[PDB]
Amino acid sequence: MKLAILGAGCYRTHAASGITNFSRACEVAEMVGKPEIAMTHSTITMGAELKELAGVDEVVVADPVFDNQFTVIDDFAYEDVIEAHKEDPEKIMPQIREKVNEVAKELPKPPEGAIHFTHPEDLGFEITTDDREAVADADFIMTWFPKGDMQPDIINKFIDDIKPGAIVTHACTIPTTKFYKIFEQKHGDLVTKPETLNVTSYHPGAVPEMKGQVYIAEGYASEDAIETLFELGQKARGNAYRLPAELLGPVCDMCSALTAITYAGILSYRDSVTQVLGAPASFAQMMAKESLEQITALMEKVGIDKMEENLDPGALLGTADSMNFGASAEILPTVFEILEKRKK
Amino acid sequence: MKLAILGAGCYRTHAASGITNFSRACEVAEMVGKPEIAMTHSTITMGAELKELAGVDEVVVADPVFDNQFTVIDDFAYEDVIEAHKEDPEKIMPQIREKVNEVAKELPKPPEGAIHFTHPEDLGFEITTDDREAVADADFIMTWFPKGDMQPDIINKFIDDIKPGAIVTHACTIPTTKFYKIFEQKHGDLVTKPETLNVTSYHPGAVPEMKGQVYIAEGYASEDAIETLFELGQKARGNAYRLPAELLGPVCDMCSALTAITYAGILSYRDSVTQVLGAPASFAQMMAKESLEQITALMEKVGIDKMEENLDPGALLGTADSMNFGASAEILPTVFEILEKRKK
Ligand SMILES: C=Nc1ccc2ccccc2c1
Ligand SMILES: C=Nc1ccc2ccccc2c1
Repeated sequence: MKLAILGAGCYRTHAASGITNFSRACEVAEMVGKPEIAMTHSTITMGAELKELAGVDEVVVADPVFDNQFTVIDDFAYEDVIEAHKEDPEKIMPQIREKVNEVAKELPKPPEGAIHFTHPEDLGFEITTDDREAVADADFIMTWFPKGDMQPDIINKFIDDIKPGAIVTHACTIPTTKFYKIFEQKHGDLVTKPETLNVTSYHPGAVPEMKGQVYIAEGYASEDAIETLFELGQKARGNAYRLPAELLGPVCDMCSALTAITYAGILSYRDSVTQVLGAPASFAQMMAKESLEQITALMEKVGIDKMEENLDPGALLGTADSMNFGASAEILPTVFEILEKRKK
Repeated sequence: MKLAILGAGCYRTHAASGITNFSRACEVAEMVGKPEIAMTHSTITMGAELKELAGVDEVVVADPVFDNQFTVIDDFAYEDVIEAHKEDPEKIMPQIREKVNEVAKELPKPPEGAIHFTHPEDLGFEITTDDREAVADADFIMTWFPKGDMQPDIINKFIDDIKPGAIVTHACTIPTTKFYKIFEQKHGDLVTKPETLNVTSYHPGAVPEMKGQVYIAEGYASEDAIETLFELGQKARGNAYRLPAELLGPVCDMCSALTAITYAGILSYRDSVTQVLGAPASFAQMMAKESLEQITALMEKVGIDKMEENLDPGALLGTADSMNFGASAEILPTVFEILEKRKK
């Protein structure tokens, strides 16, 4: 099958963040015996994995940067990188960071400049500057575009060239519904039928060269298209997660912490009620819904910064202690210490 | 101020639960050099507190049980109970429970029979069988009635005898909204003016003889009445919490566990965001609202029992770990262990 990668990515913000490495990229370099994979990033890593682990035959990358200032940094041997990532990546990440930052001081931002350590040509990818050319006959279009208002402008060029029923994906840079609405603008066209498109995500939830994982939004694509993507993603990325589009943000953005805490709570609370009190799941859910909705309404009513002045965190200490059994016993003692520090 | 306690309570369910003791009652009994307080329960404990610690000299208790089988168990000395609660209450609670269970086997339920260990008369309360008599001229009416359809029937018998502006409270046996709707039925009465009533809660969120705490619902009483009840409650019960009526249930009922976990989550998340990313509280709130609303809607959508088939608990491990800093570091490691156990 034909995969069109639209957007190669730039390394500058990964380096500037100060906290990323190539753990995943190094990992798959070893898996396939190809050291140059070790220093791929972004969409080039994910393309390497789909070609070399999932068996996707043809891969094109389209980016205007190729014909502009596409810089490959050849300072670091692939093998020294692969090496340091066995023991400790922080032996080598600082200098890589340092070098990228110096080059990024003067280099224009994408699509005028981009920083890479392995050229996608060395990986056996077709490279192109024409989006429209890249998407003709693609079954799987992986978009990786800048955040904000340029995406509709970028997409509207090649949307008519998109093969009917193709899988079309986005990453961290746009929410699914906003990505969908761009295709939805054109629903009614009989010649290519964009209503037949399977719109979803291939969102890494982290820089792809660092963590082997992908997140696949459900709600727009057909079930078949989701299963296929999930299968490819499981083989390519190692860990795949399919989930409602409406939960992609809550799961992947800064609020992931709150979504984790709350979901752990719900599951633990549910199990304590069904296993220990022996009530039906519905009784748990009816209690949980009122509890979730009301704490949420409080926050909205008074402001997240003013909740304590309205609900003393200590209020929960002398009531929740009697729910400290079953699966809730795993989390409640940690919650009591927190509530304890914050009580009036 | 005249306090009218309506309903003395029965010990049977406290004993039968196997997990209550007299720690609070013993503590006040010691505070005031009055051993008989040690084995009070329910409303008698709270009226003893109000009188001995909060200066409420005038206390009437009304309950039809007084003319029925009001049964006082004299098998246990107060001084031994007080003794046992200093180090370990379980050295005396089992025999107390055994005796209560025995007597309860045959004794009819309230208001036909009730089990106490100290008669409210021994604490210098007026005792009566006439609710109408008790509420006449009362400033604070504390109701303590059976769960369900009888409360309206009980209330309508004396609602016209209620001093305008009086503070009227309920505890665990009825939601604030339903309590308030009873009085709302009589709105527009020219002489009794029930619209002036200050309706709220005096809810111990536990059996009051065990725990020194009270939860006071806001939304239906004046600011002044809440303030007054709060000050009285703090003196009498030791800990007082005033909160929106809409949170009474989430805080005090079986979902208290989930409200605790979520609230701790929201607070930790907020701090990790504001103290370590430097963003306004509104930026954290926006994120928090989407996350809470969407996890809640997934639960309602697929069922609490089927959440894991739609969102792999493991999905959160590869994203939320980026947020494991600041206050969220206090709770996240525990949450990671739980989600790890539960992943697909
Ligand atoms: C494209 N940048 C990123 C980098 C790290 C991330 C970590 C969690 C979620 C989105 C992210 C986006
Ligand atoms: C009247 N019974 C109870 C006893 C314990 C409780 C604990 C928490 C909430 C309500 C409760 C009601």
